[PDB]
Amino acid sequence: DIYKAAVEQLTEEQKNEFKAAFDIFVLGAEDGCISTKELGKVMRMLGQNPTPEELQEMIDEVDEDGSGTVDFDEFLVMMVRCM
Ligand SMILES: C[C@H](CCC(=O)O)[C@H]1CC[C@H]2[C@@H]3CC[C@@H]4C[C@H](O)CC[C@]4(C)[C@H]3C[C@H](O)[C@]12C
Ligand SMILES: C[C@H](CCC(=O)O)[C@H]1CC[C@H]2[C@@H]3CC[C@@H]4C[C@H](O)CC[C@]4(C)[C@H]3C[C@H](O)[C@]12C
Repeated sequence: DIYKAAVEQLTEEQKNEFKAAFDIFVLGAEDGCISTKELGKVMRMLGQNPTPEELQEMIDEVDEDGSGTVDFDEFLVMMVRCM
């Protein structure tokens, strides 16, 4: 399909950046949360401009403990919502 060709068309630079981006994603959660900032940074590494407001919204809509971030259980609900 289209996404498979797209990833195949990535430069080697972009691929090493894409992998770093996931490394940083994982590093973010090592503290038990995923925040807007953490996600902003994964996005930058992917070459995109952060969309902090849209991220906070996605967080806020599942944020039941009022932390302003997502824990593991809130991240699961967030996950089923993107897809
Ligand atoms: C499948 C292509 C490779 C295409 C090719 O053969 O060049 C690669 C290139 C970049 C790869 C992604 C980079 C970030 C992630 C790293 C993780 O550790 C494993 C899953 C992810 C999401 C990767 C999945 C997959 O491995 C991708 C999409
Ligand atoms: C964890 C899964 C899938 C992980 C993956 O395949 O990289 C999903 C659920 C919510 C996803 C994030 C929200 C959208 C974000 C906007 C970008 O347009 C693509 C990457 C980001 C930062 C996403 C990273 C990652 O795609 C997440 C956290």
